[PDB]
Amino acid sequence: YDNREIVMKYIHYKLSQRGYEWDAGDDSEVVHLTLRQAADDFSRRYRRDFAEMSSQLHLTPFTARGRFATVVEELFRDGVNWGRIVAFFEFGGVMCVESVNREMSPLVDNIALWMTEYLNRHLHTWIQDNGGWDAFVELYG
Ligand SMILES: CC1(C)CCC(CN2CCN(c3ccc(C(=O)NS(=O)(=O)c4ccc(NCC5CCOCC5)c([N+](=O)[O-])c4)c(Oc4cnc5[nH]ccc5c4)c3)CC2)=C(c2ccc(Cl)cc2)C1
Repeated sequence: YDNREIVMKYIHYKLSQRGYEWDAGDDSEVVHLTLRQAADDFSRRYRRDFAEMSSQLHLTPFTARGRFATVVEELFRDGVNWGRIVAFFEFGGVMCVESVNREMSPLVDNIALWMTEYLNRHLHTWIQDNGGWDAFVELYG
């Protein structure tokens, strides 16, 4: 599977669903559909967390990378599982929405890059060794 495509299709779905434009996301698919529905379910179960995160990020172009790294380290500090990976995608979405809300749309390209590099380097071994995206689809698809 393709981590860049998974990130691109997720961020495009989340932003387009809420009326936000991301030019670079303008457009195997059972993975995208499964992640979409898992993420939407996560968002519904933890709306209060979705709301507190959006209201406190306080992004600027120079602090965006540090805010992303700080949250993602805390998310995986106790270990990785599929639910924390889904939460990682939803947090990336929140970062992208808040970037546009604060007139920093170019930051969406950076956030998508950071998310991809994170799957490619930090989370890669865990995802592969726990069955890859195919296991994720079999468990939650
Ligand atoms: C600084 C911070 C670190 C502070 C903390 C927080 C917020 N926290 C993050 C961690 N969190 C977690 C973590 C793990 C799990 C879990 O059970 N893990 S699990 O057992 O592996 C699994 C279990 C079920 C499914 N799927 C169900 C299917 C049912 C049928 O429909 C399809 C889906 C999956 N799965 O992967 O799909 C995997 C979980 O519970 C659930 C429950 N329901 C879920 N539905 C989808 C995912 C999911 C997880 C919730 C709780 C909220 C921060 C925060 C804030 C805002 C944003 Cl925006 C983000 C983060 C920041």
